[PDB]
Amino acid sequence: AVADKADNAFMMICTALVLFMTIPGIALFYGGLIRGKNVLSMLTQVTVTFALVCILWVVYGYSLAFGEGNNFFGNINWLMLKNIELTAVMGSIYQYIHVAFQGSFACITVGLIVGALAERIRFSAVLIFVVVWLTLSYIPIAHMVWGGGLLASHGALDFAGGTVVHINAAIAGLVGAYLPHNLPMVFTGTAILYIGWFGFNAGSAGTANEIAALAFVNTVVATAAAILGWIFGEWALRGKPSLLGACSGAIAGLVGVTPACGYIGVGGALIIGVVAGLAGLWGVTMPCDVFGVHGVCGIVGCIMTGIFAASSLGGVGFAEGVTMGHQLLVQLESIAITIVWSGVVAFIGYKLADLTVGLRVP
Amino acid sequence: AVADKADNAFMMICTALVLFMTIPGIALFYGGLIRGKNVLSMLTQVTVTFALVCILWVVYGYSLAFGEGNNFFGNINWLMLKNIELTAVMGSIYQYIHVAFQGSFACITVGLIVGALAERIRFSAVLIFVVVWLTLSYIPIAHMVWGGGLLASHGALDFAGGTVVHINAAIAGLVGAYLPHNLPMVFTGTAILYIGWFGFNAGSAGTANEIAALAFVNTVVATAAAILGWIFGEWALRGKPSLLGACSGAIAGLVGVTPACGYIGVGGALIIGVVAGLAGLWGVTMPCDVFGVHGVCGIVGCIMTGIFAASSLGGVGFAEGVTMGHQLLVQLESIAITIVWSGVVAFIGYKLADLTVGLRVP
Amino acid sequence: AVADKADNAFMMICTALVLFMTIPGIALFYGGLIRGKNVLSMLTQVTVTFALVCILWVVYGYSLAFGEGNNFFGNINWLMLKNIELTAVMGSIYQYIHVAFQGSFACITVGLIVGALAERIRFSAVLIFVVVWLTLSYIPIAHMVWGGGLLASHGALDFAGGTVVHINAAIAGLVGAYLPHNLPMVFTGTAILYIGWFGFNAGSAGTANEIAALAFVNTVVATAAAILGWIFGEWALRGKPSLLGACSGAIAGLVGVTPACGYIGVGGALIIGVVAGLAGLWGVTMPCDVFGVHGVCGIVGCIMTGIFAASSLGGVGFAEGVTMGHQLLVQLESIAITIVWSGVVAFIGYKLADLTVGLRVP
Repeated sequence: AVADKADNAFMMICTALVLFMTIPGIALFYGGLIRGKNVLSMLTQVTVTFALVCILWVVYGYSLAFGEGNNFFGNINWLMLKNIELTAVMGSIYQYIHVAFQGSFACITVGLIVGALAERIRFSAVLIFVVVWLTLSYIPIAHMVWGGGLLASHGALDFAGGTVVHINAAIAGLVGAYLPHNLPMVFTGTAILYIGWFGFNAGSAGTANEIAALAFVNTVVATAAAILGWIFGEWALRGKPSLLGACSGAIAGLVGVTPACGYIGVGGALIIGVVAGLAGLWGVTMPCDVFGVHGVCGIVGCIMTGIFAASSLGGVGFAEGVTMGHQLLVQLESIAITIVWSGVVAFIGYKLADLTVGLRVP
Repeated sequence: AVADKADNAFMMICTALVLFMTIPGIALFYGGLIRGKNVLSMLTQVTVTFALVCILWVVYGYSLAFGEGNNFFGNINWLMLKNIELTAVMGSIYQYIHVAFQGSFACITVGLIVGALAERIRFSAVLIFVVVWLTLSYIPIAHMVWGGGLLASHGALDFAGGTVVHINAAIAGLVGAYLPHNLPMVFTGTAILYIGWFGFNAGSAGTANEIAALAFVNTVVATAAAILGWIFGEWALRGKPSLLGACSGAIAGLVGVTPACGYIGVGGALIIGVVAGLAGLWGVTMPCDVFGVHGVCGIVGCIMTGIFAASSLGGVGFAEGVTMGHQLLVQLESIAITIVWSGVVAFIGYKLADLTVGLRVP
Repeated sequence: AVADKADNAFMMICTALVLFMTIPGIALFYGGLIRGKNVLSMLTQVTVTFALVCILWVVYGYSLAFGEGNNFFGNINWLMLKNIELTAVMGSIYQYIHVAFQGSFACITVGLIVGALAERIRFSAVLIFVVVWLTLSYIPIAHMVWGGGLLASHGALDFAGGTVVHINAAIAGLVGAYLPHNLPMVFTGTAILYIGWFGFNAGSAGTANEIAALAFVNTVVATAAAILGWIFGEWALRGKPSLLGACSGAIAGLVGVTPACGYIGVGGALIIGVVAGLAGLWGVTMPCDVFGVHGVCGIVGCIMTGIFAASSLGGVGFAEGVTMGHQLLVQLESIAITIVWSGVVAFIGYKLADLTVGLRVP
């Protein structure tokens, strides 16, 4: 295998766009939602934990997520990237670029959790939790889905991380919760998240090809359909649209199309978008509401991927010998496994912090 | 024709940059200019109409703008992108990428109009207007200039949309008008518009070649020359420069070089920049002032393209058998047609809304 | 030599990212630090001087920096880019793209100086200074390091501008000084600087290859290590971390890895990051503090490059026949020359302005 320079270029720029989603996208999103007296401390926590994830990833994270091992974890052969030649190729790009791209996914996943709970948790406690949950939840689930583990081996479909990123993070946020002063700032964060999400979704193709093109167009369409679905529902129930409603609808569509984007047709993208925007509004009606959107819209997206990948409905098609019924059962099992795995690990992380330093802010 | 992956990569990233111009560039620009009590509602209108344009484009917009038809419109053969194979090539890129790029141009054009008039117009009325004006003005003019229609057939020169985007939108804004509390926010929006404009101007080449390179350098030079021309004029007339003056000068140069950027030399870019910055200041002296800059600077740019494309002046050269006099007459005719076409359609759109829901805010 | 379109694409996008560092990155960074009554005037000065640098670069700047001449300056053969054919290739890209990329480096260097001193200096005086210092300091030092001049001829290692950008600007700021109201704004500027810095560091490879990949990964790692080093030091000395501390640590790592990024291993990047973050904190303890970070962290970075380029330590290796001792001596000499050259020229610029218009604000 030799590296293609067009693919090297595309994938480095997509990596920069995903890093932009955390620094400053998710920080500004939460910054406009929470109480003003809490903004400075939350911004500090997001920045410090981002740095921590970047370091853990290179020391051992990449090796245990993407090295060859078993169904649940990889190996320790790639510690500090040892034994990876600079000219080594993964797919059609230099392996060093694959390291950076996958690291940026771990960063945004952790940013989602830390932003929402920074108000309520002690600084030393959040650091302990991130170390436990990244090592024992993010890494294994990434291995299972994208690193040749249990879920991949059974043919699960998840293009850009409905399970790995969204459901994984949403469950961890909810467990923590159990244990808007500046709307122009919220809008600015939403917009930066949207633009960076093209790197997130299209970059998951690993090459500047027709599947990257499909994922790009589907991202535009599903986001737009979800803005419109949320806003219509808000007009019907509340009498009029709102700015926070429009931004929430955008996020709902982006989350919903995440697992599906490289597998479905544009018609499918429009239908997934509308359903996701409405499911999101239902979800928040029943800033920890962000875990309601990422969780509900993630499950909806993962199920609907097992429908709209069908050739009959404009998709790329299921694998050889796989019926729609079979794919649907596999999607359901992958969602169930992600929920229980993340839920158990988070509980352990929060409890270990509480025994060592105490959880609640002094 | 086979797709080139370097061109696929370049054009997907340029599309993301043009979407960044609307979400959040133009929204933050207007957000700092208008009254504070009106900011939230304007941001909501920009976001909802952006979603509407994205959907209309994929349902029928692309087909009637870029399909083969007559001098004024295309066809309905590409509804919801039916009959476009995923591997179909347009120029040197996948056709799906061309769909996304051209859609992003329709979005920024509509954002220019909606941002300025959101204070004054009822929500349901703006939705009606966008549907009428996009369908009957944006689409036909795009077909005429870039889709093999009337103006292209007569050899009109317009690299990135002096007519299609700027004059088209400026006239529609002026008809509506007939019928700064946060300057750091205005500066931030201006800066995001500038950075995204490299995707807008260089991406109009359709490939990562020497014409894309020329357009890039000309964008840097004309923007800088227009900042300096506006600021000098402000010092002469008002006694000193201002922040709003500097931002306005930047926009003036960007608008002026839009039709010319892929056809002229760097010397030509510097001259066009200076004249545009001064014409812009004259224009505002005689946030609906934004329609004064986009309109005056658009006309100036379109005329000056018919001069500075000449080989003698450092340009790429006129087509075979075309004198400078002939090109100039064709530029003038293209400007006249755009003004009357947009003016008539806008009047019809505003009037239909007024008869159905009433125009003015309740 | 023929141009590679993948490299053309990569280098145009990296240029847009470096322009983003000045407009609006450095402007927002300083905007949150200085007194509120001074913000508008500083933003105006940054914008006008940016335009001035763009014009001077194309008129004569590129020619005297990158044309063939002597050890200290180039020539006047490329005035207004005359005699450069549109299809001319430099390395593996069109020469017009090289012009734009190198111009963006001159812009950020000047932005660093103007942002910090805008409060204190008269407008007409800053314009005079920029003209003198760009022409007689930035241009010659760029020629010496990257244009085949004195320092390159002796084998100096400086991948992305520890001398040319950071030490050069830091000394000029300090000479001027001799002669935080909005922390969310400071965080936003820091984040935009970080994202743009991938274009700055990876783009310095000139191609989308394995050296660009190495520079990208090293940027992620050194920034993260420096955030952690600064924050630890702040906890030890001050009792707790702060938002301004975290942002300062990020900048320290970015500056430190600038000269080293394309030459060192990931282990080396982590060590350079930690040392830079701690040296930065020491430096500020002993907004002109920004010249303390860029100066101290620049020197540290330039020295440590002469160590960690060694094959033994995971680097790409020294040139044929060059020991670690020899490279270290050459690094020290390059730092000494940059300090004295910039220091002398700045003194002359500030003095000429003071004799013509007066330096201090009226």
